[PDB]
Order: sequence, then structure tokens, then C-alpha cells
Amino acid sequence: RAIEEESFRIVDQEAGPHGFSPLEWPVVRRMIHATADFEYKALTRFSQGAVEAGLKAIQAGARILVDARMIACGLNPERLRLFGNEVVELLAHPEVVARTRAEAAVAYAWEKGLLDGAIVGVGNAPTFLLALVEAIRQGARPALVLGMPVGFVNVLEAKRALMEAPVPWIVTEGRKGGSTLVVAALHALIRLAADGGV
Amino acid sequence: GRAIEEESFRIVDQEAGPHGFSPLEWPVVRRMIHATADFEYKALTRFSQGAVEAGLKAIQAGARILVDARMIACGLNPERLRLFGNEVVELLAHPEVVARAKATTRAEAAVAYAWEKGLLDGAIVGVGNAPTFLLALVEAIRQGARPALVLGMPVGFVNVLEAKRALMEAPVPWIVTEGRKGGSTLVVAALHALIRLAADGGVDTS
Ligand SMILES: [Cl-]
Repeated sequence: RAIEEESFRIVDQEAGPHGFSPLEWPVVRRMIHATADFEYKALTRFSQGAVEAGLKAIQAGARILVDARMIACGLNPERLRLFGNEVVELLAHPEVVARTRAEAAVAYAWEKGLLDGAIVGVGNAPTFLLALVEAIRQGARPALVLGMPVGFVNVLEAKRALMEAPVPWIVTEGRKGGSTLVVAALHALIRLAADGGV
Repeated sequence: GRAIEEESFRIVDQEAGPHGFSPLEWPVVRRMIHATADFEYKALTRFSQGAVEAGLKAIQAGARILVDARMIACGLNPERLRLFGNEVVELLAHPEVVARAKATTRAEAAVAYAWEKGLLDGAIVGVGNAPTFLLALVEAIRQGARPALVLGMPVGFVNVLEAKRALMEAPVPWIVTEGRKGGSTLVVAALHALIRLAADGGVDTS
């Protein structure tokens, strides 16, 4: 229903003082909306041209590689079809499996040029985000990297690292983040990429 | 890999602080905080008398888990569902439910469907997304539905606060995240905590 609409109304109205470009506020709003946690207004950091990078990748029909099944099933298929984007839950792939399982996903990824131009969503595996910031140091170039691992170990470094990598990103500073934030930010990107950017 | 999780649980116990939870309730709250790195859940999480024990018992009975979102269904760990083989049923996205829905609230079809099919009795219900679902279910409870346990953790700004109140004054055990906070991740974490406690026969080995 329109509950979605009124919920966003309450979010903006209640958001308070926020400084985000017309294109990136919609991302933060959705994240706040999905968690009832206004602290994301302060924690969510974007790099230069993060959204455009996302909108283009999405429109370009890009592939969404995610680090958790919760993220895959969370992506509303009725939204993925619009630009027909392929979601790839690596860690659960039979090949990756057959062979930590986080590094096996990246390898299997650097072994097919998937990392290039793809939107990467990380909401759980900090180590995985490290097998990427290094893989980025080795040439791999994804369109956008959603660095939102939630956790207590390896999360600050993994994000610090990503905010230092030469690729577009959106991070949730600190220990906070998770599958819900990744999903929320993706649904927001697919929504704009379908609304022309308004 | 396993060590990291144990380590991470340690860290949450270290930074939790004074809390008013029981020995069986704590492992649940800890897991929810671990899953979100959000310490406010120590203060927002409320249990009903006998909720946890009601949960372990159902888990061990092989009780079904009915949820209001696919993220919850997929978020659950297959290896953990395997311990006591607890079938998971995603109602809101269910075929028949969506079918009935279109015909004539998809949240109403869900409960009505679940009830008619005899799925609510003995079941553990996980709500982290649809408030109107928790309201329908609560009304359905006043008509004779007896779920083993209900996790009322919808997140949001519309119908959320009242949906939880309607649950916290009902005749069924429950666990709620007070306020507007909650979500799929909280239900999954709470369920995983229940399964682990059950597997360990009610003893917090973590
Ligand atoms: Cl506190």
C-alpha cells in the first residue's frame, strides 16, 4: 500500500538536519525507514558519485553480487526485473562451496570477471570485503561497493580499507550495518534508476 | 570461523552492562544485539512469562516457524533448522495467500490461510515486517488460535506501536522489541538463539 509513502513522510519530517544530495538522501531515508534507526543519517557515508555509479550500473543491467542469502531473497524480484539485474549469492554457490568460504567466493569471482562493473553488497562478511579491497588493488573494478558489514571483529578495518579503495562506495560507519541495510539501499537505487533520478 | 562468532558474543557481553534479563532470556537479547551492533535492544526487548521455555519446547517438538517475510525464511540457517527439523513457512509471499489476496489485505489472507490450514496451533510465529499481519493474527488469537510463541518485532512508523501492544496484552507467550525498532534480522537472531538454547537443552553454553 501507500504505507510506504506515509512512512517516508514521517521519516523526512522526523529526520531532522540532513545534508545529502537530492540523489543520495533517498538512499539514507530508505535505510532509516528499514531500521527505525535515525543514527544512519550520521553513519551513512558516500564517495564521490556513488549513486550515479549505482543508477548507471542498475540501468546498464548490472549484476548484484551479495554476501548473504538474506540479501538475495530480500531483493523484491518485481523490482529486479525492471532492468533485469542478476543477483549472485556467492558464498552459497556450489562451486565456491565445493572448495574461509569468503575468499573462495572472490576467487570464483575474479575467475570470471564478475567483479568488474558489478554492484557488490556486503552486509555480513568483513573478511569478504577484504578479499575485495585487495582484489581492487589487483585491478578488479566494480561499479559500486556497498560496504555495510555489521559486526565486532574485522568490521572497522574492512570499512576503513574500502573507504580507501579506488572505487565508488556507500558505507555504514562503525559496527552497524547488515543485510537489511544492504537491501534497503538497493531497493532505493532501483527505485531511482527507474524514476530517472528524481 | 566459529571462534570469531564466540569472540563476538564475548564482546557483546562485555559492553552490555546491567540488564534485567533472566538466564534463558539473555542469550536471546545478546544474539539480537550481536546481529545489529545496536545496544538499545537491551532496553527495548521484553519477554512474556514463560516465553523462552515455550519456544524451546516448540523447537524440540518440531514446531513449524511461520514468518512474514522471505528475508526471515532465507536468513535462517539450514544446518540449524535441521537440528529439530523445524519447517519454515513464509505466509505473505505464499502462492495461495497471494492468490486469495488478489481475488478479494495480503496479511489477512495469510492468517486466514494459516488458520484454516491448521498451522497456527503449536507454531512459532515470526513477524519483523508486517504490523497489519500481527494485528490480524492477534484478532485470530482471540478466536481460538494458539501459536506456541509469537515474536512481535515489526519495524516501522505505521501501525507498529499498536500492533505490539495488541500482542503484549494477548493470551500467548511472546517476545517483543518495544518501539519502532525491529526487523527480519531481529527475528532471525532470536530464532537462532532459541534453537541453540534448545540444542543445548536450555543451558547457555555460550
Ligand atoms: Cl545502556
